[PDB]
Amino acid sequence: LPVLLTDLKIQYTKIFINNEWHDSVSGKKFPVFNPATEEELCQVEEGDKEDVDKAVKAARQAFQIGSPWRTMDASERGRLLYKLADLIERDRLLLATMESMNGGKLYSNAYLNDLAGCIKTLRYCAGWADKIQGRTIPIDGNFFTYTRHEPIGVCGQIIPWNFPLVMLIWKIGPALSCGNTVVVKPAEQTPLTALHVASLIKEAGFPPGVVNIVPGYGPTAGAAISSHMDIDKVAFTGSTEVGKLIKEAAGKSNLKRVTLELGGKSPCIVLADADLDNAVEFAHHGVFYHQGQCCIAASRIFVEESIYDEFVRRSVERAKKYILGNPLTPGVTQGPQIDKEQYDKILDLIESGKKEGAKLECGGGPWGNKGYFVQPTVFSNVTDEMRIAKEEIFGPVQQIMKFKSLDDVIKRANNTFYGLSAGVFTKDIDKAITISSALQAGTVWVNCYGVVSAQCPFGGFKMSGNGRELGEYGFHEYTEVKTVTVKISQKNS
Amino acid sequence: LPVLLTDLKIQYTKIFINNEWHDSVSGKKFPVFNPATEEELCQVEEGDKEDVDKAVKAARQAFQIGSPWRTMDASERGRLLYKLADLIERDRLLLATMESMNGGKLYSNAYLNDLAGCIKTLRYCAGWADKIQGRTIPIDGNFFTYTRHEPIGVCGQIIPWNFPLVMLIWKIGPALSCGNTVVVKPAEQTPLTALHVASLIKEAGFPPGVVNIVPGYGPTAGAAISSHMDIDKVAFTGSTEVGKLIKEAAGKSNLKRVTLELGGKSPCIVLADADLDNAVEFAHHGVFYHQGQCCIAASRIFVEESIYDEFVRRSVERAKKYILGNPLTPGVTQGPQIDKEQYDKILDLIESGKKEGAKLECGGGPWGNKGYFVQPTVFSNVTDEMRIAKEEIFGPVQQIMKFKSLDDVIKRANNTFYGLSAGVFTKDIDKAITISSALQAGTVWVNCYGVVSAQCPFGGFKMSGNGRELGEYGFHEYTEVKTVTVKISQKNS
Amino acid sequence: LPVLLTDLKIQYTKIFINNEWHDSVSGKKFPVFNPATEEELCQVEEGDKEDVDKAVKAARQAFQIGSPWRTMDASERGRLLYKLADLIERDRLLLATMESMNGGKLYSNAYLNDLAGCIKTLRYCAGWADKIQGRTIPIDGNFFTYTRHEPIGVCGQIIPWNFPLVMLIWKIGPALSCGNTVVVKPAEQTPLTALHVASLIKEAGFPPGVVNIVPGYGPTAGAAISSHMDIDKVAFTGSTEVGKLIKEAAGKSNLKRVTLELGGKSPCIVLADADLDNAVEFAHHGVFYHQGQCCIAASRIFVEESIYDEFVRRSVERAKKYILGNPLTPGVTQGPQIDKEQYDKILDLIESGKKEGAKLECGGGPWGNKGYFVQPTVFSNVTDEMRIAKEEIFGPVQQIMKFKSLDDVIKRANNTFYGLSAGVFTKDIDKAITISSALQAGTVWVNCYGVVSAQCPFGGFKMSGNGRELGEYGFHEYTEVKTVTVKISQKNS
Amino acid sequence: LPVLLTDLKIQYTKIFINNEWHDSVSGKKFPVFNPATEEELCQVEEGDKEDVDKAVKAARQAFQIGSPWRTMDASERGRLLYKLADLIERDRLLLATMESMNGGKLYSNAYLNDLAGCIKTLRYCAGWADKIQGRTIPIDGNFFTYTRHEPIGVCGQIIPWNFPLVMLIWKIGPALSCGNTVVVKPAEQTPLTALHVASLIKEAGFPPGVVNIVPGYGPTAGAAISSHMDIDKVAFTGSTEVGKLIKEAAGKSNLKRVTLELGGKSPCIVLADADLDNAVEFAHHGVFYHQGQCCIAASRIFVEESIYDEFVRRSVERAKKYILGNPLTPGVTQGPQIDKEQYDKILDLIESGKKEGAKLECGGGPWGNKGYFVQPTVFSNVTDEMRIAKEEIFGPVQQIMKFKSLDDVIKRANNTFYGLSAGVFTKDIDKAITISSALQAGTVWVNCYGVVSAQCPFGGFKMSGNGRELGEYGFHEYTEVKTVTVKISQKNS
Ligand SMILES: NC(=O)C1=CN([C@@H]2O[C@H](COP(=O)(O)OP(=O)(O)OC[C@H]3O[C@@H](n4cnc5c(N)ncnc54)[C@H](O)[C@@H]3O)[C@@H](O)[C@H]2O)C=CC1
Ligand SMILES: [Cl-]
Ligand SMILES: [Cl-]
Ligand SMILES: [Cl-]
Ligand SMILES: [Cl-]
Ligand SMILES: [Cl-]
Ligand SMILES: [Cl-]
Ligand SMILES: [Cl-]
Ligand SMILES: [Cl-]
Ligand SMILES: [Cl-]
Ligand SMILES: [Cl-]
Ligand SMILES: [Cl-]
Ligand SMILES: [Cl-]
Ligand SMILES: [Yb+3]
Ligand SMILES: [Yb+3]
Ligand SMILES: [Yb+3]
Ligand SMILES: [Yb+3]
Ligand SMILES: [Yb+3]
Ligand SMILES: [Yb+3]
Ligand SMILES: [Yb+3]
Ligand SMILES: [Yb+3]
Repeated sequence: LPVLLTDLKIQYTKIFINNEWHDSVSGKKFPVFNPATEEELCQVEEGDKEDVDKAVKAARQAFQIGSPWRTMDASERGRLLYKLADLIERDRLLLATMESMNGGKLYSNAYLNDLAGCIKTLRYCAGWADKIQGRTIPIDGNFFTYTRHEPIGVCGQIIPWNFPLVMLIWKIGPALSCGNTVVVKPAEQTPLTALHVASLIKEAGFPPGVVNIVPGYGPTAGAAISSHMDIDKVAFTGSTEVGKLIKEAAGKSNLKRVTLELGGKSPCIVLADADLDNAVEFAHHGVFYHQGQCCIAASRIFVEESIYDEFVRRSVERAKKYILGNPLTPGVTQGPQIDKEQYDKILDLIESGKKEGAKLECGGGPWGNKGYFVQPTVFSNVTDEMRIAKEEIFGPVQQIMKFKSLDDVIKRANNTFYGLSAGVFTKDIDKAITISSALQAGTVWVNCYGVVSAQCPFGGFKMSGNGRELGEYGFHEYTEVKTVTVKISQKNS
Repeated sequence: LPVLLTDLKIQYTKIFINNEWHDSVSGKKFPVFNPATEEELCQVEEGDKEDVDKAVKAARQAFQIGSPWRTMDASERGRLLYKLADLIERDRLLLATMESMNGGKLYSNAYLNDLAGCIKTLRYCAGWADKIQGRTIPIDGNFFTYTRHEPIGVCGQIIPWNFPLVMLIWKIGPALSCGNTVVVKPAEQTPLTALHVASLIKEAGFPPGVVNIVPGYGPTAGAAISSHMDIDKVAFTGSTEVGKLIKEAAGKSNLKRVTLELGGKSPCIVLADADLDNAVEFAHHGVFYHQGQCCIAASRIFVEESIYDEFVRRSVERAKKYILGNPLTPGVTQGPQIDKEQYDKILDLIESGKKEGAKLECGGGPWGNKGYFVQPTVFSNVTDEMRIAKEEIFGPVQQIMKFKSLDDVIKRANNTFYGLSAGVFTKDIDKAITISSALQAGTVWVNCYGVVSAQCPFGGFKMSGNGRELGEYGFHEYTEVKTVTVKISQKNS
Repeated sequence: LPVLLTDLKIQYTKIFINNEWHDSVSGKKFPVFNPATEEELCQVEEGDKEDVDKAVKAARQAFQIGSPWRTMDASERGRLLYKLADLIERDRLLLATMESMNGGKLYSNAYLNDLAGCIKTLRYCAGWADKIQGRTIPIDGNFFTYTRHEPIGVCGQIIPWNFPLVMLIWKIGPALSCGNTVVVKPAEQTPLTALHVASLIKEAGFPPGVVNIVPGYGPTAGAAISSHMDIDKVAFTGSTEVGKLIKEAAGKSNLKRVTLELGGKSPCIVLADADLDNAVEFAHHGVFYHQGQCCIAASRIFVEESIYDEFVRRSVERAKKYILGNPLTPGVTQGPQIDKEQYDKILDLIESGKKEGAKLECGGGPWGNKGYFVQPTVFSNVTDEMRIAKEEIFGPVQQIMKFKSLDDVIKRANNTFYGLSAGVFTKDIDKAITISSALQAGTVWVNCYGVVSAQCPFGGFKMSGNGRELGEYGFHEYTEVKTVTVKISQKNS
Repeated sequence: LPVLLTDLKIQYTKIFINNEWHDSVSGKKFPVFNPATEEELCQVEEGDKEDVDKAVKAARQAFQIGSPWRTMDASERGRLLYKLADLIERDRLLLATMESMNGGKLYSNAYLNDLAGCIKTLRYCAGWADKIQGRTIPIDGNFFTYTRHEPIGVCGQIIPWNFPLVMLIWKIGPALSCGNTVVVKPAEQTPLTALHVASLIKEAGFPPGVVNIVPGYGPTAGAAISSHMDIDKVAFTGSTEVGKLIKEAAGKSNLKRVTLELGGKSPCIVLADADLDNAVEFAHHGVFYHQGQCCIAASRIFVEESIYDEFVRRSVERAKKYILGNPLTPGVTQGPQIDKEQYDKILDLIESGKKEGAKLECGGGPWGNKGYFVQPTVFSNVTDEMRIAKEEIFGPVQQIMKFKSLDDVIKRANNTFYGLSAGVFTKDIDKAITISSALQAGTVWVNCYGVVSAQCPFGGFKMSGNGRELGEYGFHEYTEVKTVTVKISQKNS
């Protein structure tokens, strides 16, 4: 675990359009905070509708037929992405430090997980660029028919604050590999890593207007994306509420394509035959990773009665071992929550747990004199009508529940409007296969949890989202299929 | 061209849920008319929110894990579809007559085109059922990862009145092949063929609740589909306005998946080197097929100056050869428009053409003492700001325009919020390829027009829709991808 | 289990070329026998080099550019195949009776398994015909590149006597769906079902010369196929020895494409945690199905020491329950071996088992006064250097072996030049996955055996064959890929 | 065009097995010559059967289950390949100089074409490694079925002398991306670039035994590959004669998988409407590139009568513009032929042209006092029974022929046992499509020639080879498909 051996200096704080830095049209700036100290870190230009319009015009122009982005070899798009990945690898110390400081993310995770996942995903995406293929099709009649899998066009991409760099790369990686141009709006909480990457996009050699980054607020810069008449597609990760607003604004404006990833209330089912220690460890890391601020948080754990008390006890001993503090100090193993809204929401939900009658096993309150810290918290004997069983908490708050009937527990796992992920822990082949098939979730892990790789499509069932990101599948949402059918005198198979 | 040698008797007029006929919960019925006579043909049960709720519960139940539709072999879903196609082939005379009478569709087309396309598309779809495959994926780490391409669930499908039977099959064919259950709402104008097919679904042996058909109105039965909390996906073909309402209602309710096909203002570009007679014929059939009531109507024809006057003259001579009347009488080559709304809209747009200064070459008014007939109408010297150049007419109304610059005419072809289809007529390889690539349209025909086959994906760019129907691609919109990732002790390539 | 209620009358006994019946050029005929009685059933025209040349010229002509087979819609090839499947379904009683009588195959299996598999496989293949697609490829430079997946051309197909009808359909199904023409040489032992199917090919409406069937001998009619200068591809199922001759003759002549399926010595590994009864049943049916005359015969069964004696005992009790006799009489559960060569080979191998020191548990000799019957035979304490552990017996002869080390038993399972299939019986997820990955075999069954479906590719590792048949994969071996690359003025993604 | 500014020093001259340098078991060495001077350049260790056995054992061991090559992430195989490409890019000057000196290849081509194609192809292949996916398959019955696309195993790869570096990378790139281990035998004429790349394989970090390189002779080291009992697959580019020997030896030994690329006699058809200058240029470069020593050499040019004399005249003026000499000196535009065998064969064929009555337009003899130089030579009025129209010359020798009937000229183009490539030059869409479909060739170029990219599959019809290399398709020949079918209690779609 190497570290930056010189204090981090923030440099890129402006709006990035056509590979140059622009001040906000209004001249307004907004503050950016560190969540562990509540101290301001810098001011960033505040983008709004007028700046979005500028980014969109640049993106549109970069996408015109005959332009350098449209006419370069697909293999050269791939090369640009590969080069960006090498540049990110060059600035890894810096970016991981910036991510940790701005995002409240543990430095060891920022460096070993986030940054590594950024680099690997870009390289994965680089590899697809010249391997996106259409078809030739044996249509009835004397015709030659082929399809092109073209890029869609200008894609607006609204990113959240929990994984600012991973999510930036998950969005722009596929979009760019397929040949699209993008207008990115980072989360207001966490604009900084995105703007450093924009400096690397320029340095890699991407043509101007291919990537534009407009820091700003949601109901301002985000709503101007979602309602824009010349944006062909919008991709969004974040809250359900906003997902609904995005889909509505899309329908009202120009029927732009929409893909969403919206969090979850993901269940694990631990059968009596499970390797218990393995199940406790993965369920634990499933819910507590990054202060609970993961979409796939393992936030309902159903354990068969006969091993339930052992499961609860082992889980509590594990939750009691954290050291809270500044995510930059080695040995610190739990950072702060991102901000006051999230902090309030977590405390309120913990309170509802106590009031509705859940059994509190540890934690249950705030921590420290500054920073948005919450004690890791475990509730046992949770039941299905409680707020902590139904609502995404997005904090370090584990719910543990009992079951004795397998048909019953699968219905309880499925009885939610969410559907992002689930975990099954069993040694039996048949149950692993039949349970995983019956679960209404986009990713199901068997005997593990939270395993996410560039090679696999990732996305929700139900209100956890639509579409898929990554894997071969993800690239489909970033193309528009055109059929060309040509009259010929006579066809031959 | 064989005919039904016994008068058509209407038999199925009720709501179809769980393979039985139901009266409307309200007890209300609505009338159904013949467009060529304006006479009522029968009354049909009027479905509303309460009946949609019943159809959805049946569909949901038919989709439960462990049910006959979920556990039967994929090859047996395929077999059911094949059998349905054979039954439709058995009742071809009847269905074509019913289609013609209710839909105002020329009998020869109903029999030779629609019914044939219904049968072929079903058989195409039957073939995919056991050929829908997921993947195994060489994920980083010691895991086994696979995907399932599962059915999505309960699909609501809202069909229009222009191609009632083709569009029913385009919707249910893929949906069923992939393993979904469906709630279909036929157009209020044209419920009858759908309900006859429901009798054939029962006779083929589909399990109850797999297909449910709820005739009724749009803002009642359609809005209850689009806003329903237990419908996983909605597919819709029809007007832009309603498309926007559907997408909005989806976002407000349960973030159901949405696919739309929304018509167009599709352009042809006729270059000076084109086979002129071939271009005139295909552009003509492109705009006048089924009384102009096609989504892909070739409604802006740009012709290079040097052949423009010849193109116009030949086009007018062709338009002057129709015989209007009842679509059942042989020799009749133009039927009525579907109803009064559409009829009024077409007359109004024709009037705007005259007023805005287009040159009228033939037609321009109504015809007959009954039926919603419009004379085939040709406008030359149309220019791009006129209503007849911008708005989908959906009537027999051809627009012909001039160009001399190729870069310019491609911008004019693209300068529309629509993007369903386009045609290019040239003998030159390079232009065919480069023009077809630059056109912002879902299907581009070269030296032909209106060629649509089950083997090709079909759908819009821009506001002409999202998603694709048919071909291999179409089946993708009817699956939900699940990733299953299993921990293993050691992987080996 | 319905039966033919009228004595079977043999009708088609000639060479089938250009959809007509031809006598041998030489005028020679050969006899065909029933294996259960050793009585002659009829004489069949004997095809040789001169008749193969005639069939090849017909096939070549049917494949010319501009011919009806090359220019018909792919969907219509599919329709012909579907129709053939319906005709086979019509003549099911007859064909199953013919298969049983000529092939020594139990009537219940012939009817319920073979004929059903013939019908299902044809229908599967019918479905692929218009779903074979090439690609469009984003090549470097200003080019348009696409591929066609064309048929290869004239395919020679040499079929064995164990599954005459299944294997005929496995060969012609894919070949025809892809658009090839074929010259089929059925086994000399079993020409009759093939020639009845040829009558159905004519009746279905296949153009002449698309399918040609040349009954005859191996070193005559088969060698003329394998060495022919105008046959593009040869597919073969049968002995290793002949496989080597085919591959050699291909290399010496015209470098025709070659695919082989060559039998095996397929192992099962039964772990201590296995459901024992399930493992005994499937291993039993694995080796004894169709008198042991299956390529995938489970001919080495390794069982963990701690359950080995129980496994052996249960296996012997199951083997002792057969009734030998004429495969047409209900209640008969073991038929004869196909002929004297096979009969001698099985007796000789049984003798070597006794002499080399294997423990004989039941059977071990011939049965009856006529027919090529062998008693079902079980050997325990078999060890790896014995002939019965190394050589494919192709008779009802089960070998059961002991193991205690899992690494060791996987090496023993793999230590063979064969590699067709294998079985693993365990309840543990990890072992199922890691064992199946380590086994050098084309199909691995987990907790079952002998499960073969049209949807799965099927074929050998190592000397068990090359290429794959069926599934999506199988269709690849029946196409030839052509790349077409077109210069254009400017490409755009 | 940069150059090596220091004399080339040859360093790697030994056999490469398990990432170390080995002397021949026999202690024998063979000489390596420069073709432009006929001077010896160095001695190289001579590998034979005994050294092949050593390389095969190393490859086999590197492929064992549990080894580092089998257990590393697919993405890390990809990373190794990417790193190798960067190392080759680092040593580009050196390798291009070495290629030119040893291979008689023009330095500008070696640097700008060969080395660039090596680098691009490796990077293309790097991208596929973690994108090779199997399937999940909806088999009939209650089973879970998936396929693995595993590597095949030990692949022997025999490379020719015309494109030593390109062909090395075309072989090892896909093989390695898919996870195979390889034993490479470079051409005796040109072992040197291969052994330098082996030093880069070691430096990149490939595990030992993954790549082994055994320089030596064909009937010794090559025949030991083709007949080896533990080599799973052999890939070969070279002469037809040897292709037949390889396929035969494969069949006699262990039925190893075989893929061949075997040269051609590729035709161009120039229609009267063609851009004539474009056709002359591309046909010219088609036949004369690399001294005619290309498999895809455009060695029969059929030109429509009405433009034939103009075509011939322009072609001759172009052929007259070369400067022969040492391929290292700038301004030199034609190098020597590779060696005496090839030199003799070319002179002999030129002589047969003169004797059989072809019209000689220029060249026709040797050149210089040292080096294997041949004058660029043009023959017009060639007719189809002449040796120069039938036999692959593999020298700078252009044949130009007349036609007036299009059906006739397509038969003449197809009337050959070769089938590698062809060219069509026309401005007409229909002819481009219908001619390209009727030509029996693996790649057909339209309005260009010799366009080969990593993204496209490449290979022969007929005796020009079997299988395909590169593109998505190429990777298929380097996997072995395994089906795993698992019994389950109940399946659900
Ligand atoms: N894409 C196409 O092929 C079609 C395009 N159109 C276009 O739209 C214009 C208007 O025609 P209309 O018949 O009014 O089409 P419409 O779009 O309103 O009717 C089509 C279908 O949508 C249903 N519908 C209507 N209102 C709805 C609502 N609020 N929620 C859910 N479903 C609803 C109708 O009941 C019918 O089943 C036409 O002149 C034509 O330009 C119309 C029909 C088909
Ligand atoms: Cl908000
Ligand atoms: Cl907010
Ligand atoms: Cl808010
Ligand atoms: Cl409406
Ligand atoms: Cl309305
Ligand atoms: Cl309305
Ligand atoms: Cl033999
Ligand atoms: Cl024999
Ligand atoms: Cl023999
Ligand atoms: Cl040789
Ligand atoms: Cl030689
Ligand atoms: Cl030689
Ligand atoms: Yb918010
Ligand atoms: Yb505070
Ligand atoms: Yb409407
Ligand atoms: Yb009226
Ligand atoms: Yb034999
Ligand atoms: Yb006997
Ligand atoms: Yb040679
Ligand atoms: Yb000399």
